Amino acid sequence: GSMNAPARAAAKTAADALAAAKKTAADAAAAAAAA
Repeated sequence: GSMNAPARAAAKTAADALAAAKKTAADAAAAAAAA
């Protein structure tokens, strides 16, 4: 059980919200290259 199944679904919402900010973090790099 390398990946935790219960935790995956539970913390999913937290990861979802953080993916919003992580998007901009990656975007700052990507948009600085592909411009």
